[PDB]
Amino acid sequence: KDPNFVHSGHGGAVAGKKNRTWKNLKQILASERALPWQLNDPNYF
DNA sequence: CAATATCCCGAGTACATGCACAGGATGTATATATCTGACACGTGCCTGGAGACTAGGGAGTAATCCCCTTGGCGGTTAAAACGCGGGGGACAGCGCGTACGTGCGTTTAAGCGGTGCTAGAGCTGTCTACGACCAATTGAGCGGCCTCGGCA
Repeated sequence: KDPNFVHSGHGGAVAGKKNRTWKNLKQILASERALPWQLNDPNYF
């Protein structure tokens, strides 16, 4: 009936005290600024 | 002496208190723990002692009238007591906050290595501030010149 029930653990706060569902957008972006971008590349920031 | 008042004693009066009860949360109890700091050891400083001397101050006195102190002052209200007004006092209910419980997830503490901020260094090296002295100013009091009011 329903599409699925054995849903995967994508990243929620089961394993520790950290923020509940997932990182906020600012924290995501702080991890995107680490990548090997080059001077012509489109981006979100 | 009369009068308003405080004091005192017994009847009658709700509930307050001290108690008994169920039960729950925490104080105990044991074992373990490192580490606070106790204790022991010297380090080196100032707290103290101890002298010589001036000059600042302190103590003393003398003279005295300022200020306090007192009496007697004249003037007006806080108190006394009453009349007199409204206002502090005793019940019915709403629902809003406070509490309290749930699951909310933010941040701190800790232990990590790196490093630059600060706080003890100088004779730093001077020179603001510290006396030292001079000079200006105002004010006050004392002489001295000059119109006029009461007296011969």
